Amino acid sequence: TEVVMENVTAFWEEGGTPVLKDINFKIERGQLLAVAGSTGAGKTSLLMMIMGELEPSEGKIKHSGRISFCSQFSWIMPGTIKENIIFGVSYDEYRYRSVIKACQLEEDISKFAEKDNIVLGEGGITLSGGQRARISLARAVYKDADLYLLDSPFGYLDVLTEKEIFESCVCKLMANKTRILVTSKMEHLKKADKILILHEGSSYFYGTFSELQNLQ
Ligand SMILES: Nc1ncnc2c1ncn2[C@@H]1O[C@H](COP(=O)(O)OP(=O)(O)OP(=O)(O)O)[C@@H](O)[C@H]1O
Ligand SMILES: [Mg+2]
Repeated sequence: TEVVMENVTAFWEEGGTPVLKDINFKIERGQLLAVAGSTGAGKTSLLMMIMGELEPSEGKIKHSGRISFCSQFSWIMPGTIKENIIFGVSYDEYRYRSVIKACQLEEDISKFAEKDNIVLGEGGITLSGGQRARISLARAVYKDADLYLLDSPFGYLDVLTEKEIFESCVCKLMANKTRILVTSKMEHLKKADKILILHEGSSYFYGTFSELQNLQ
């Protein structure tokens, strides 16, 4: 699917300050939009609008079909690591294994005696912050959808691991998928088809990394 926002303004609380102000962008089918900005700038709120949780007061929004959402807060439910990634979707060995590999979870899983059947969220193993984040990412990426909304999914990862998973998962495995990635890392912005930088709800910059470079 493509995604369009045109002159979008929105409020979480009627009669308050707007959380998003005159936002404009367009993603073609299969492109990657990177959304940057400081804390509170409105990045997650932008994703909430696409998911229908926040309604616009002005402007137009276009997008169509199933959404897969990866929250910036990683989470696990009681069940195996395989169950947490599949999370109710039909199982396919090749699809599952390719997601695991792209999220670098094969190394972790290979070290468990129960492999993919290690049980999480029941007081047995307590996973690291980075393991929980990669599992949450793998869960969102395994789901088949027309639009993937990945809200700062690389929590607790070191910068090289983050870079490698951005490349293996977001850029290679998901190459033909329409993606919105909330991220502030320079290499991610460099590889994105478009970049949207938010500041206090407003569009600080919108365009390509090359266009931002030319302003220097
Ligand atoms: N469900 C919500 N209901 C009411 N207000 C919200 C809600 N979600 C976010 N807000 C408020 O919207 C404003 C923008 O917050 P938002 O979560 O979109 O920023 P963010 O860019 O995602 O920040 P961060 O980088 O820390 O995740 C904040 O003032 C926040 O308190
Ligand atoms: Mg957020």
